[PDB]
Amino acid sequence: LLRILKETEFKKIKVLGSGAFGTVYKGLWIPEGEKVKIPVAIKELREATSPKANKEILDEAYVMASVDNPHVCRLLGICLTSTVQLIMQLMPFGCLLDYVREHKDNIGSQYLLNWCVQIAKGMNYLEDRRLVHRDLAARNVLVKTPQHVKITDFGRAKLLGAEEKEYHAEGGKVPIKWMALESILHRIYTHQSDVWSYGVTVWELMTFGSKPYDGIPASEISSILEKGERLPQPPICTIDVYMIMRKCWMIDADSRPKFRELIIEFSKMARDPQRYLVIQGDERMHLPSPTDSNFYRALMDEEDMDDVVDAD
Ligand SMILES: CC(C)c1cnc(N2CC(CS(C)(=O)=O)C2)c2cnc(Nc3ccnc(N4CC[C@@H](O)[C@@](C)(F)C4)n3)cc12
Repeated sequence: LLRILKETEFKKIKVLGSGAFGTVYKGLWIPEGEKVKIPVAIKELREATSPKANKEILDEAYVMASVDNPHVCRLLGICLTSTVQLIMQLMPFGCLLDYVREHKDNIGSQYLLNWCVQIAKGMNYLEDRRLVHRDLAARNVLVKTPQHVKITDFGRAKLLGAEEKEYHAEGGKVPIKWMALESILHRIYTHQSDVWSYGVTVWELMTFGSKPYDGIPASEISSILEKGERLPQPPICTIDVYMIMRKCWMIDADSRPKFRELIIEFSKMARDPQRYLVIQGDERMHLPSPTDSNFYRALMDEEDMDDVVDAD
């Protein structure tokens, strides 16, 4: 399932991102001289020689290769040299968090609630595969087209044994502001801690990209959760939507909704989106259609491919 490829059959055209994760490139698969040039995303390990960093990207690659679903990102391939490179699908509109921030004045209720369904469907798929993501957040949801998003970033994902309910984590830097209380306090992750993370993710979307608990330092979060403080109701949210969010943040993990329930409830809501999200000018808001998206690709591909001509 892990397809080990030759690095030399890949051309890096653009740096799409660089950070803790390393570097992500827009790249071309060119296996036969000039005949086929297929766009991929390439994530490259920076700390080539780090035993820990090598463990993290090889665990990521292992989990990401095991997943076949329309709302999750699969690993196409891996290159092993002095470093590791994950070959992944190019997602032309990048991550959903940057997207909702950049396109807020054109995002309608129908797109917001569809994303909620799509992320729940994907999380439900991962649950059925016995995967606890442990890092669900709007930054870890990528946009193939405005109408089609996929969960990614399996760097923290853990595969549970059959009928095993929880994963007990060691020490490490953890995304406190997206974690269930039991995860913060006791390092316990389940499908239900993923449901807490999903609640924060919906909250990120409904606020067009607000940072959770803005200003409050991570160290104060377990304390505010214990006092019953949760993320505020986003202005566009009717109480029915904010109630699903609040249910995802109940102290008792088993009282939190199930991804399969969240699919049924967000789906219901997406059939009458303007009843459940109140957005000004919702009726006259437009985003690139799937065909307009294929165009945008072709436009950007053209200018990128022209920059490879006035270079190399
Ligand atoms: C930084 C990542 C999330 C990223 C950013 N921007 C992209 N763009 C494509 C567009 C320019 S274009 C194509 O129109 O010329 C801006 C990204 C495109 N595709 C991806 N692909 C994937 C596919 C699957 N998984 C990941 N990951 C998961 C692991 C993380 O560490 C990650 C940062 F590598 C993203 N990335 C990412 C784009």
